[PDB]
Amino acid sequence: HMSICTSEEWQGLMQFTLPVRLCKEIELFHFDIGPFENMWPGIFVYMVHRSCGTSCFELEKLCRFIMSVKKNYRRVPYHNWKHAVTVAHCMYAILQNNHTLFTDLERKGLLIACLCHDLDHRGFSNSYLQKFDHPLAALYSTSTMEQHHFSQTVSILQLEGHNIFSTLSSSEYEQVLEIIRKAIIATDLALYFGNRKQLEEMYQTGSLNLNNQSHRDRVIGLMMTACDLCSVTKLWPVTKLTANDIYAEFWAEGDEMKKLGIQPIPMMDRDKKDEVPQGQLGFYNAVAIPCYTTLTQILPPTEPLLKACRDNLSQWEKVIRGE
Ligand SMILES: CC(C)(CO)n1c(=O)[nH]c2c3cccnc3n(-c3ccccc3)c(=O)c21
Ligand SMILES: [Mg+2]
Ligand SMILES: [Zn+2]
Repeated sequence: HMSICTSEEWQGLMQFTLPVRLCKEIELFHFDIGPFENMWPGIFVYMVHRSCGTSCFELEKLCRFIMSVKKNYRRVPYHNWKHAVTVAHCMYAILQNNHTLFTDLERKGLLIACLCHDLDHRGFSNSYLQKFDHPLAALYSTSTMEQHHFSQTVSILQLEGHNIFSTLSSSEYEQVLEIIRKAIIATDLALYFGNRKQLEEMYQTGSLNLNNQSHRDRVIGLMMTACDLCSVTKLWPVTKLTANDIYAEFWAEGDEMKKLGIQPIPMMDRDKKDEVPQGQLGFYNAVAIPCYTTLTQILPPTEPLLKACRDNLSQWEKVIRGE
């Protein structure tokens, strides 16, 4: 079952007007949604209307969908409503800078998938649920949470007056639900490493073709990872604060493992905070930097994401050195 938004919630969203000061700021990659909480659902409406159109979705149905997605996001330290809008904004920025490379159906599907990619996240990783035999792990063997996030997306759409894709043709509706499915599954970090390695091989050899559906799905998959990790592409104080939020969620998972007598990995151990800057260095070198490097190679206008990630790596390197 899903939590439904109140009549006052979507009615207020329909009446929302985005300030002219922000419409110029929202187009840039390094944009931080953080200081505009009350404007987050309205920011998404504006983003949808600028990427797709003012009549792509019925304004009533769209406002109902957004506010109901918000209510189904848990009050965890990182994988919350704030994360969803940050991921959706990064997708908007990528789509805006490479608009014609993607179809109308893909732009609509990817912005919706981004807002729904971590729906009903309980604050626990896939390895935790699989190790401690959580009901979700029995229902989904691999990409546990990601398979659950897609199921919750379908459920929100199945609600009365929430089906934003009902006006699409049967074949297009089937296509948008498959774009969303593959995009949400791609946010499982375990799948990223193999996906980036294949794309690097396809790019280097010059065999990468955007007309090829298998290559298209791989590119979209990398875009999903790049959006999911975009907190590493913000200004250093924003990046620094977001790191505290994800570690509060990692440490809480470790605290749960400790209650069962199992010692977590240093990254999930709050008694091992000193190892966080070195752990961050490893994450940028092996995960973040290669992601944005490959993304820049395939989609050159995404270059500012790699630059901002490199700037934050240099900042973590200054922490280790003592500077
Ligand atoms: C990008 C972020 C949040 C920056 O603070 N970050 C980090 O520093 N370490 C990690 C991190 C470390 C280990 C595993 N996953 C991580 N993810 C993650 C979590 C869920 C789904 C996909 C990726 C991050 O976003 C992240
Ligand atoms: Mg996720
Ligand atoms: Zn995420």
